[PDB]
Formats: sequence, structure tokens, C-alpha cells
Amino acid sequence: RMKQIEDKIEEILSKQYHIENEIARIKKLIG
Amino acid sequence: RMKQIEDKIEEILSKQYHIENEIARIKKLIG
Amino acid sequence: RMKQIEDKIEEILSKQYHIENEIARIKKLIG
Ligand SMILES: [Cl-]
Repeated sequence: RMKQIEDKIEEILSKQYHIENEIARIKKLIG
Repeated sequence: RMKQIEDKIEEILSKQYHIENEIARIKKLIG
Repeated sequence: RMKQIEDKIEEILSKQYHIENEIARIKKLIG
């Protein structure tokens, strides 16, 4: 069960990194 | 304790989905 | 191990709050 939680956290972190990169692109586009 | 962690992960995932939808709207607006 | 998971969740929540604030700024800028 702890491994399943950790795997889900991995997925969340990867998505968060992707979101930050999307935001960086939006800031560049309007910069 | 594991259930509390899992509930918090649920909240994080829901917010992440909301953020992705906000980003999609911003991209549409500037598209 | 549960504490390490909880600490990571703390980091994720803080980053999510930061992302929401970045999005609010972008919405204000294009508003
Ligand atoms: Cl996020």
C-alpha cells in the first residue's frame, strides 16, 4: 500500500513539473 | 494514517486537474 | 516511511499553491 501511494506521488510530481513547464512557455509567449 | 494520506492525494489530484483546465483556458484565450 | 511520504506531500502542496498564484498573475496580466 505504501508503494502504491509512492507511485501516485511520482505521477503527481511528474505532472507538476509538466505544468510548470507549460506555465514557463505561456510566460515566454506573453513576454 | 494511510487513509489520511490517500485523502490528501485525492485533493491534490483534483486540484491538479483544475489547474490543467485553467491552463487550457489560458492557452485557448491567447490562441 | 510515512513521515517521508507526508513531507513530500507538503512539498507538493506548497508547489501547487505557488502554481495557482502564478496562474492568478497570468490571468491578471491578460485581464
Ligand atoms: Cl500541481
